[PDB]
Amino acid sequence: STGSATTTPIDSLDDAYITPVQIGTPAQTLNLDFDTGSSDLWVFSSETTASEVDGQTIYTPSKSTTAKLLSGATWSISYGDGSSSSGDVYTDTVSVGGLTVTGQAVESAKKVSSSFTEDSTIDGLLGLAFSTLNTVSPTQQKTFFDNAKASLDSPVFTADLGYHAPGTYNFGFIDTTAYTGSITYTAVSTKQGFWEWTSTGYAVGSGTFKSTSIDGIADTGTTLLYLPATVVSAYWAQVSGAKSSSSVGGYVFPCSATLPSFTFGVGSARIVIPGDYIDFGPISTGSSSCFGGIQSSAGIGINIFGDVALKAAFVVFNGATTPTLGFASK
Ligand SMILES: COc1ccc([C@H](N)c2nccn2C)cc1
Repeated sequence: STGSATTTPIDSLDDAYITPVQIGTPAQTLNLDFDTGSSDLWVFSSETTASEVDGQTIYTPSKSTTAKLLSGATWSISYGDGSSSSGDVYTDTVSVGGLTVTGQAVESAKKVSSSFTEDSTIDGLLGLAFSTLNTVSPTQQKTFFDNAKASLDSPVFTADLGYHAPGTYNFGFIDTTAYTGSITYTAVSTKQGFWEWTSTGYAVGSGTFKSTSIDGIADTGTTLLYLPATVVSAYWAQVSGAKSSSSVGGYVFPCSATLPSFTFGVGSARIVIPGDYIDFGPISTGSSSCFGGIQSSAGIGINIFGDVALKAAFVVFNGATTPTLGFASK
């Protein structure tokens, strides 16, 4: 089998992407944030504290003839940005772009933190990291991809995120019309539960490529590109007036600037992030200070190839017995 679903930016900055997902019988369609950096499929629901729901579409398990309480199971997750959610668990039928999984753990939120409440466009998350990170207790649950994998034509999914435009998540096949050139594959470590890989270096604008190993994760659920402070300083030094602001929480730059591109290495191949992808707009409405899309990972503890990087590529998440990651230009 295969599935194919369009993913759409939630706002004009590409702060995140939502993909429609059918849950239950009859189907309840929720718009979920597909997140290769976590491993829980959780939704706003009829159980979510009413004051914490503000415009989201909710899953109502009592209206699904295929929903079953997973008795005794609870979940609780805290994300790198400080947001969090928790609740109980149902199993139900879940379909993405025509690909159906029966018995999928659907984690129903009883509580969500303020950042989730305040984002009316995201009805929940669909985790696509390794199932060893799933938070359900006392019986850990499998991701949608892990449950689908044996049925898929090929044990893979692909992320093709758009810049200011819709893109695509495919399951079970590589669309050879969706990228240019060849796909370069690179090794993955699953030891931390992430799609963790090592970039071979970087360049800033038209500058010379610096060969250096950068270990990080491919994370569709993180907006920005977080890299070591040395790399990030070298980037922003090429932008007149750019500076790290402790009050704002990162690098800012004059909104009047034209940003240079940023290139990262995948083996001997190179992915170029255009400068415009690195502009996240005014720090507050009407400000002439703009927020940078490349930020330091110092204090996170891991480098993160988030949407800024991944949307410059066609990315293959290869879940074969030995997982790997592929990147192509597009
Ligand atoms: C301080 O300046 C900022 C802060 C945030 C954004 C943007 N709306 C966003 N939401 C989630 C992630 N990002 C980048 C843009 C400028």
